[PDB]
Amino acid sequence: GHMPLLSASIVSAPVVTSETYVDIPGLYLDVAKAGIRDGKLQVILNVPTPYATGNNFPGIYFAIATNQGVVADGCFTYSSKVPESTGRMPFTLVATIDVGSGVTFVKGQWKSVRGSAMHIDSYASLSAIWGTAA
Amino acid sequence: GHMPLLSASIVSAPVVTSETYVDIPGLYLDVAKAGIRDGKLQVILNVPTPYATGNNFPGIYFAIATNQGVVADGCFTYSSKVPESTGRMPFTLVATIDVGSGVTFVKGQWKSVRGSAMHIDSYASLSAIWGTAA
Amino acid sequence: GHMPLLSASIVSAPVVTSETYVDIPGLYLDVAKAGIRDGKLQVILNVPTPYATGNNFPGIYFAIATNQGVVADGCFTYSSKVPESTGRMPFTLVATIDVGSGVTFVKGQWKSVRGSAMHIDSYASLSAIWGTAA
Ligand SMILES: CC(=O)N[C@H]1[C@H](O[C@@H]2[C@@H](O)[C@H](O)O[C@H](CO)[C@@H]2O)O[C@H](CO)[C@@H](O[C@@H]2O[C@H](CO)[C@H](O)[C@H](O)[C@H]2O[C@@H]2O[C@@H](C)[C@@H](O)[C@@H](O)[C@@H]2O)[C@@H]1O[C@@H]1O[C@@H](C)[C@@H](O)[C@@H](O)[C@@H]1O
Ligand SMILES: CC(=O)N[C@H]1[C@H](O[C@@H]2[C@@H](O)[C@H](O)O[C@H](CO)[C@@H]2O)O[C@H](CO)[C@@H](O[C@@H]2O[C@H](CO)[C@H](O)[C@H](O)[C@H]2O[C@@H]2O[C@@H](C)[C@@H](O)[C@@H](O)[C@@H]2O)[C@@H]1O[C@@H]1O[C@@H](C)[C@@H](O)[C@@H](O)[C@@H]1O
Ligand SMILES: CC(=O)N[C@H]1[C@H](O[C@@H]2[C@@H](O)[C@H](O)O[C@H](CO)[C@@H]2O)O[C@H](CO)[C@@H](O[C@@H]2O[C@H](CO)[C@H](O)[C@H](O)[C@H]2O[C@@H]2O[C@@H](C)[C@@H](O)[C@@H](O)[C@@H]2O)[C@@H]1O[C@@H]1O[C@@H](C)[C@@H](O)[C@@H](O)[C@@H]1O
Repeated sequence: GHMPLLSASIVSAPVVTSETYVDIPGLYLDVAKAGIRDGKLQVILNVPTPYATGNNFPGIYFAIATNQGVVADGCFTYSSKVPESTGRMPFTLVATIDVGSGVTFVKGQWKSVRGSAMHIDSYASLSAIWGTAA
Repeated sequence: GHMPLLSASIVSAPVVTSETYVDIPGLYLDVAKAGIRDGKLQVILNVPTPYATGNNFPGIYFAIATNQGVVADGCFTYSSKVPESTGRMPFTLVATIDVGSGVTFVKGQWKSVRGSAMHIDSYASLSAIWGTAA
Repeated sequence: GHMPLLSASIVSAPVVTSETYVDIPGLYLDVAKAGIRDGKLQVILNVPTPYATGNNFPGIYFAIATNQGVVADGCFTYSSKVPESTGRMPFTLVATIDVGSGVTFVKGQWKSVRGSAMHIDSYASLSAIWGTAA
């Protein structure tokens, strides 16, 4: 384990609405367990096939979070107030975290855009590659 | 070659329809040749500018596949049955594979959503970073 | 610094139009400074929440560029000539570069699709992982 790669994957999540970032169940990396105590992690949240349902330009915010909270966030939104059929909108988020700050874990989170119901019904991943500062 | 990075890129592919996952020609990493026999690979399939044509909510499924078959898959779809003009829908898929299972290669694949013709006419990549278990 | 991870992030950029690739201010990795003189870099440009405004199927081209120019590029475009409201269209681009060619830096760049104004008003990143040839 000189060069550890962390990964977690899901294929579904209970459909929820949330005004605040809530964990995506199963997208969680236990960093402490891996013996990562310092250095840097490049974390990728990959949700390649999500959709959102709602009545007001639906979408989903996603975030990468540690113990210390959200490090990076982003969203997709549809370009129609009520899309003919809510299409799949691939989403990727990349963030680099300093593990020494007190990071024990990394997780993926999501939140509604304008009261959207959030849908994962296929593969989604959270991955991390360990490195050093330059 | 202590820390090998694998990469393959294309700029086009013959436009095809397929009911089943078929290789995207040229998105192929010969892992065995690189002397990767165990450990983990973080594989990224990046198709940043695809489009699909069809008459029924067109889209494309994409997959990361090894010798042992599809490890991860996802899709984009338009939100209109027949879009005014089929726009570019960036797509990224990330998967982590155990090389020891008998992985000699990693490839990108695609399949039609609802009989869509699949279009790559610009840069697309398949990349991999080698690591260990934690 | 045996295994260096490079990263840069922004949360906004002045809104501009450009017929040619122009730097996205702040998405810049000083590679030379990190003492990377050879080997390979896997570079990810992550713009998870952009939008474009215009009157003719708006969109944005993005590129990864070194001192030696653009190594990889891609775009998103809307599927309507004038979208009801220009939605957020997550964009990721992945490229692997040979550092020995005279690479001192890596940057993210963008260009208008059909005279689109280019909008970043939230987190965007440029990341790189160092490896060797196989
Ligand atoms: C209630 C309903 O029928 N929804 C369908 C959807 O119906 C379309 C209408 O809403 C539209 O305005 O009129 C057209 C006329 O053609 C449609 O009848 O059709 C989509 C497919 O276009 C369908 O979703 C597919 O469902 C199948 C199983 O039947 C698959 O699981 C397939 O992957 C689904 O398509 C994807 O998911 C949807 C949300 C979009 O993102 C597509 O672009 C993807 O390809 C709708 O079906 C519903 O949603 C499904 C996920 C499922 O939960 C069904 O139980 C539900 O009816
Ligand atoms: C048959 C045709 O003319 N298709 C065009 C498309 O026409 C539009 C109509 O379908 C629409 O409903 O009405 C409007 C009125 O303005 C249009 O006339 O226009 C697009 C550009 O908007 C055009 O695609 C561009 O073609 C050029 C070369 O002319 C470039 O290669 C450019 O990158 C193309 O745009 C992209 O690709 C298309 C598919 C979309 O994803 C855009 O959002 C991208 O920016 C259509 O042209 C066709 O498709 C091209 C790929 C090419 O194969 C042409 O030979 C073909 O006419
Ligand atoms: C001028 C204007 O009002 N633009 C709004 C937009 O208005 C819609 C109309 O253009 C449409 O055709 O009719 C509907 C009727 O409901 C709307 O009134 O609404 C969007 C939200 O739907 C709004 O953008 C949001 O603005 C807030 C602050 O008020 C937030 O910053 C929010 O994140 C914005 O939404 C996102 O950004 C826009 C561009 C889209 O990508 C959405 O899908 C995202 O969720 C428009 O507001 C404008 O753009 C904002 C970025 C901001 O600069 C405002 O000052 C400007 O009015």
